[PDB]
Amino acid sequence: VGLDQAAVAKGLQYFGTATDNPELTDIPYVTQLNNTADFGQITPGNSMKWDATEPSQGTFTFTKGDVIADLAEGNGQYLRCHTLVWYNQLPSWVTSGTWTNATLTAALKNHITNVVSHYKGKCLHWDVVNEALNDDGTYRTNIFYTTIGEAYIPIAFAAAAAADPDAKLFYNDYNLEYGGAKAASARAIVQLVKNAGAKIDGVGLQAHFSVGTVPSTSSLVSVLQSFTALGVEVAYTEADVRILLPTTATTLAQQSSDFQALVQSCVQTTGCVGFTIWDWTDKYSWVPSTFSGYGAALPWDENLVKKPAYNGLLAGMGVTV
Ligand SMILES: *[C@@H]1O[C@H](CO)[C@@H](O)[C@H](O)[C@H]1NC(C)=O
Ligand SMILES: *[C@@H]1O[C@H](CO)[C@@H](O)[C@H](O)[C@H]1NC(C)=O
Ligand SMILES: [K+]
Ligand SMILES: [K+]
Repeated sequence: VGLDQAAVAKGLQYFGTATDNPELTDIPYVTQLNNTADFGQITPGNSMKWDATEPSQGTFTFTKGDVIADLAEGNGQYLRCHTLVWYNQLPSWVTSGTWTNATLTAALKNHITNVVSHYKGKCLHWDVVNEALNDDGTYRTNIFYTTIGEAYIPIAFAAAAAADPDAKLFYNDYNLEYGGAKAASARAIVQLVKNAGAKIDGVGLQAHFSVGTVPSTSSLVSVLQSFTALGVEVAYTEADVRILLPTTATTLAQQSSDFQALVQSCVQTTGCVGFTIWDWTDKYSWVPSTFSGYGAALPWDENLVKKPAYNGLLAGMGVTV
């Protein structure tokens, strides 16, 4: 039994993975990325972001995004399209522009209409707005927030809904799994979009963790239910469990338990629709280039060989290992 087979047997829509264009020349890697027993869903890690899709104002480039979309379509995998609005990976014409509310609003809507229209009908989900919150649940400053104010959030959701009524529109963020101030502010963003009369269908919980900081399965279920209570779906969108190198048998076992708890929380929760890992092999993980001294965060090692966490994920989906 593979991870996606295990997931669908427990009522999830998918088990899936992010990938990135540079990795697709690695044939042993793509062979496993194309293994639909394990991966029912793909996220483009970078090539649908604003710097990749609109590198100058009004000029759209989809070649690299379409490689990932076409690979998912070729495999019959779902696509999570990622991400329209975010402080990071913006081109300089957005960050350095001389904007007014009106002109940046128009440029925002035009970006979203062009990208969402291009992929219309291809995207199970869109991450429409990514990481709009500071750690304390205030709004993260970015040029949209300083120019348009918090209205940029419902504006973005309304523009995506108009261009592709069939895509489920997500708000995506990290550290919501702890509850507290940041999760409360994520629920406030859901209510802001509903108050504005705009569509929002989901909250994405990225599930970037350091090993040993994942709470109990029941704690996670409670937090997921705090979002499904609002009438949105949830999903774990970018899961990884980073270890301060070097690894030991103890931290590999804790990593397995941590992944196991995360996927079982999704299995238990009505309205948690799926689970995505942020790539699948340590060879291509973002973690070392982001979290200094950390690594080995994923269920396959840098030689594409299963780690204990692969069986932890299966155990969290009720499979006898
Ligand atoms: C992976 O699947 C895609 C989509 O069907 C296909 O284009 C590609 O050739 C496959 N690659 C390998 C190594 O199987
Ligand atoms: C920008 O315009 C929208 C639409 O009127 C409005 O909701 C929002 O509050 C404005 N923001 C600022 C900072 O003026
Ligand atoms: K579920
Ligand atoms: K990568």
